[PDB]
Amino acid sequence: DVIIKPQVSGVIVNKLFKAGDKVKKGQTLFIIEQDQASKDFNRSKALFSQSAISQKEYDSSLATLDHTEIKAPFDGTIGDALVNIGDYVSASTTELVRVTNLNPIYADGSHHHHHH
Repeated sequence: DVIIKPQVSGVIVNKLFKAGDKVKKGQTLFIIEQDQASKDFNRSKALFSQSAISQKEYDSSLATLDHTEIKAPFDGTIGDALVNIGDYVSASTTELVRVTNLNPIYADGSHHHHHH
């Protein structure tokens, strides 16, 4: 149904999900590193600024070593992964895997307006 995609560009770092298994209503699927967008911004915290609390130094508490996580939309099954750790991925350009719901009742069956 879906062809899932990352909220940023960079490169894959981890594979939380499994090719051919199931997914919860938004289980975490991938991790990315922001490659060279962060190249000017990484160095201060990588040396030392990570230890502080000031809003421009403290960024290791907000994004670690320049990572972003990716998650499913809804409950279902999930296809063969299209990517691995080191595949260069981009926000609509590379496509990570497909997500495919088991039945449609798990989002709008009768009362699911307080479940979805």
